[PDB]
Parts: sequence; C-alpha cells; structure tokens
Amino acid sequence: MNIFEMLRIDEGLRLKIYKDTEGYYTIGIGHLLTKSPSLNAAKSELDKAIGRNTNGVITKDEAEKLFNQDVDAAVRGILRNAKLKPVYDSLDAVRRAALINMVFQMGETGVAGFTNSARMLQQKRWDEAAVNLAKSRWYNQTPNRAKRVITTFRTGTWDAYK
Ligand SMILES: [Cl-]
Ligand SMILES: [Cl-]
Repeated sequence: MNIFEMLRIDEGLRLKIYKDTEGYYTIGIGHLLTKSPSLNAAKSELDKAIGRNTNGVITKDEAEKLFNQDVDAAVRGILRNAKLKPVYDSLDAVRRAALINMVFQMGETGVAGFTNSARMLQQKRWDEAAVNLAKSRWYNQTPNRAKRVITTFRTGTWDAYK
C-alpha cells in the first residue's frame, strides 16, 4: 500500500462534477474545484484545470493527472511549511503517508493548526496523539476516514486499509 492507493480509497473516483461532504464542487479523486455555490463557476474552474471545454465531465486519465498534481503539491506544501516539515521529517514512511492524507484533505493551514497533536507526533507518543486527533471537527464530520488516518498514526501499519 502507498499514498496514492490510500488516498484513492479515501476519496474515490468520480468523473462527473459532484459535491463533497461539505457541499463543495469537486471532480476526480477528491480534486476541489471551488467553494462557490455556482456550478458555472465550477465548470469554469474545471475547464481551466484540464485545459479544454469539458462540460463537467472528464476521463480517467484526466482525473489521474489531477491526482498526481495534487499529491505532488501536498508533499511540497508540507516541505515548505515551517510547522509541518519537522513533523514530517521526524516520522517513518507509513506515518508520513497519514500526514500527507490529512493535508490533501484539509489543506496545509488546516493541518498546521493541530499544534498539540503535532507535538505529540514529534515526541512519538502515539496513543496520546490519536486521542487528541479525535477531538476535532475533522473527526466528527468524517469519522470513518478519520479513524482510518488515526489508526495509521497510532500503529504505524496499513492495517486500517486492509
Ligand atoms: Cl489545478
Ligand atoms: Cl467518513
């Protein structure tokens, strides 16, 4: 198991514009297009992302292309972030995947704010971090995905994904 598969499991694949758990316009593998309520605006962002007039629909390859960009962007974001980078460098390969997942989902900033859990992760207090991570809107809104992510940080294995 790796980051791509992991995220593919958490986000799914949709080739047609859809609304996310928050009600935001999305396409492919969790690619947020816009926070605006307008489908038009969404479609326009989509066309700009793909580089063609899509009319709200894309192919698998297109979706995968957005996905590769998005993962690349997430790692790079962590790496440039002053609060995140150290957390990331302190972790093993599996747990690094867990942190990338949260960032892909909630953005850097979002993640940069679990200040207390970050400290705990850096000190390698797994059980503690997992508890603290659970006290969050994140966990309350997407409890099943969140539990998968937290078990990965707790255990250091891919078990939640098997
Ligand atoms: Cl884009
Ligand atoms: Cl969920």
